[PDB]
Amino acid sequence: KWVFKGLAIIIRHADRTPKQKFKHSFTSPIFISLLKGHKEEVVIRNVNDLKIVLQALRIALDEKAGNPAKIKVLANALEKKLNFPGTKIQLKPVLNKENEVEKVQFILKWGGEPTHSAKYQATELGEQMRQDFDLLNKSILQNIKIFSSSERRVLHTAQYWTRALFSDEISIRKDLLDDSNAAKDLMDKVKKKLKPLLREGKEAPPQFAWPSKMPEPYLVIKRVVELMNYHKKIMDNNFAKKDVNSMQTRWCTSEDPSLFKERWDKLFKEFNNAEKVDPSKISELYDTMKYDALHNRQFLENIFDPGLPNSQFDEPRFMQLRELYKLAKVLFDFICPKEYGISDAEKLDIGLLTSLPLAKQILNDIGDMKNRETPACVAYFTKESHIYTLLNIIYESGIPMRIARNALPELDYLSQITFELYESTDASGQKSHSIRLKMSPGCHTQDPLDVQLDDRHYISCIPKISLTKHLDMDYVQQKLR
Ligand SMILES: [Zn+2]
Repeated sequence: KWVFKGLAIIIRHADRTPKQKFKHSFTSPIFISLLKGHKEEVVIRNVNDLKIVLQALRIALDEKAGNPAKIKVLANALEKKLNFPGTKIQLKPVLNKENEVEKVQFILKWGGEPTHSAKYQATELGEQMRQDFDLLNKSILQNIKIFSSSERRVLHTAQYWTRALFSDEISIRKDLLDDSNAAKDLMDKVKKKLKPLLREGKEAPPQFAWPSKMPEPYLVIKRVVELMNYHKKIMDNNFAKKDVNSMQTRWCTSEDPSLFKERWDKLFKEFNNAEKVDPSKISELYDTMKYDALHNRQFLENIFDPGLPNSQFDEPRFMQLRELYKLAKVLFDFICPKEYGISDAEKLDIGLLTSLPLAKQILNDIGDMKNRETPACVAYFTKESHIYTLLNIIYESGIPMRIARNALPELDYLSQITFELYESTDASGQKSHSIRLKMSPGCHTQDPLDVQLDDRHYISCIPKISLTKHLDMDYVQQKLR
């Protein structure tokens, strides 16, 4: 009994590669010479300079006086990832009592780029929106307005979505879609509140987005470490016995078995002591699990295959792995939502400091759509943080909800929040108009180890679900402001 009139949709960026960093210190003169005489931190991101550094590793490897083992991994890492935007080196010198550089800290950082699957996710979404729009009212395509944050991965999703939907049509708005240092500090302080939750014997007293079936967070964290120590030994055994270069026929993003080993070697180090697991590193583990389960399932299966008794993770042999996945999901679903505030006031305070501008703009867009007889649509592409915080504003506004905050699925890549505007169709004029809120968790799956994947390593987007029913326009604007 309602005719569509407009949509304000906020969309999260598409799939991206995990951020990764290798750290070690060297004292050999060849390593010190790379500083070019500088006695402070030096950052190298020019591809020309990265090639120069790369050659140094080949020369340093010729001489085993230094640590050749670290040179071997670093050289491959540098050459594979120096071709990627965002790959960088940080050189932190260490000065002795005579202001002489005796050793330099070599930090190689890379990752965080949108995967080759990102274009497909955004492209599919843009086409669907064009399809849906061309069926409701073709004039809406004539009234599309797109914004994006400054981050490359966000604009990347915005660009491909806009191309698929159809002079930069995307208008970068830092004030609305970009992060603020004040709020990120608050999220960090909330992060400091998360450390005790996993330690000692807390029993998630409030909802804390925690499954009732699961034991204490300190018991769950303890079991995960046991599984990690289990699989790392399986990995080592499989490295020692099997041909690792033949465990997967396809490698994307310039990855190879060595870089794969490095990701997990770091994670295994961070997940070898339950009483030391850092809550911020729980989110790190889960992100790597999604990536490999999407882009490196073949290698993942064989490198963690516990062997035969004597093409899928569905075996009692692979039971230790599925439980590890389930336990990681639980911990990720109990930490990440709470990084944006644990208490309603914190969830609210973080909610406003981050998404106060975006919330105002959405109301204005709906105001425009109502006053303008022509339906329209406005899309905002933002990072993951704004989605949670804006969602917090929605819940903390007291608006009647159709779905509980805890019951909401993970806000994965291409997660969407919609403010669909309609008209109240009756037999009397002057329709009262109505607003309906819907959400989509994006390209997310509940069974990463059972989903059938293509060579493109891509997951379809979950359809939107209604957070509310058709609610009075003026009423929805008053609750928010
Ligand atoms: Zn891939």
